[PDB]
Amino acid sequence: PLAAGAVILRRFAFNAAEQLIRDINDVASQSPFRQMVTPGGYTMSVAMTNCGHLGWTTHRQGYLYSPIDPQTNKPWPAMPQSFHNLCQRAATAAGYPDFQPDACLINRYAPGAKLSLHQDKDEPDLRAPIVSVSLGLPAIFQFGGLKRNDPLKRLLLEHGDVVVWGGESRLFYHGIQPLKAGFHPLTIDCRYNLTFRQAGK
Ligand SMILES: O=C(O)c1cc(O)c2c(c1)C(=O)c1cccc(O)c1C2=O
Ligand SMILES: [Mn+2]
Repeated sequence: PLAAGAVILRRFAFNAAEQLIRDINDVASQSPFRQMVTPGGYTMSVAMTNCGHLGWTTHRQGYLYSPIDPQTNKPWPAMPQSFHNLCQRAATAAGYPDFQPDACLINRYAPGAKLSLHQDKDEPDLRAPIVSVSLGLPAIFQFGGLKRNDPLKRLLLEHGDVVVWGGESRLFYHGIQPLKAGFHPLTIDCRYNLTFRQAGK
């Protein structure tokens, strides 16, 4: 395997993509995309929003999952059907039939935007996989191992690609390299990524 515990499903979301993007726009109409500030004080180049019961966000100089969007003071929008159903099909195919995400982080990349190498290890149950769905322009995804200094590997993620990151891979350090400019007929000039998480207890 390229990554222990990971299941790559290329073009799995290709047919669903137009609906998924419509639903991204619907979510963003309620909880807008925003570029969050890191604890180090830097404005992220990736713009974000969330849907589901919980949303990943900065709050009081840390990160956490919150039921309320701090920008609107309202709940994050409910998980769209298209999101829920796509995630469940992917997770089930990959051997995680009980995966029940309560958070979906929606990342938007303009040309040049990047995501610095990091782990997601603050979720209560690290046995639950993350399901990652790529839409629009292609991006180079980098991933290493459980330690920051483990060797990095790189994989192009293209429109409609889904990866279910389970087992050990769930805790790999990962990031996205600066997005190359281009054109995609459904997203125009950007990439979106959905990451479904079980963030609740
Ligand atoms: O493409 C993106 O914007 C994007 C951003 C993320 O933060 C993650 C991913 C993609 C993953 O695919 C992923 C893989 C394995 C474990 C994880 O925690 C993550 C994520 O957190
Ligand atoms: Mn992450």
